[PDB]
Amino acid sequence: RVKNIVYLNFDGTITGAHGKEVISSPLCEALSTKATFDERMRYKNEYDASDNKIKITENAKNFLQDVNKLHPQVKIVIISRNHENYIKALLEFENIDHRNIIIYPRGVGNTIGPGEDKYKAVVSHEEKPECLPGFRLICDDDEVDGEEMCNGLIHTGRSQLVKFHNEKPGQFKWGEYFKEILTNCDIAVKEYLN
Ligand SMILES: [Mg+2]
Repeated sequence: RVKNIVYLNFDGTITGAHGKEVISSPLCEALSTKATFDERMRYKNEYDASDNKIKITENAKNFLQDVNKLHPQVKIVIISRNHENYIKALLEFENIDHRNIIIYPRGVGNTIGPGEDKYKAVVSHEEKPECLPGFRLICDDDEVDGEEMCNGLIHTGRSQLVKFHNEKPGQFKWGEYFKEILTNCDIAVKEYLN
């Protein structure tokens, strides 16, 4: 059973840079085909020397690590037009465990992936048999795409308790959102304490 889900855009939400200025960048293109930990980790040096705007933000890192400790009472879903291997590389560079994070990303080549249609990605996830009504958090730096994810919840009758946050990159209030999870998810907080 999964009752509480956190849906996060990646570029500009977990990182400091809008997707459009990152998707075509040499580093993102290079990492797109790096399908193993060993192949991705060769890029850590280039990542650490990059403009700070493209990195996972300090506060988003701390949020992800903190919410990871609430598994399995809370699950994290990343929905993104970016490449799966770029997302996994950056999580690995910041020493963020992604083994229980679900990633819906770009497709490969001419195949379309689930992260390319955010509305449909949310509907598909909610229709998985293990997913149940409960707490929903949605964060997106693109207000239109955020509303699309909200619309997915509405469409599935999963919009009973939704916190939706849309901020400019670098302005997300991650500590407050953690408090929102704790104040709205009783079994999460009981686990996180004792
Ligand atoms: Mg974005």
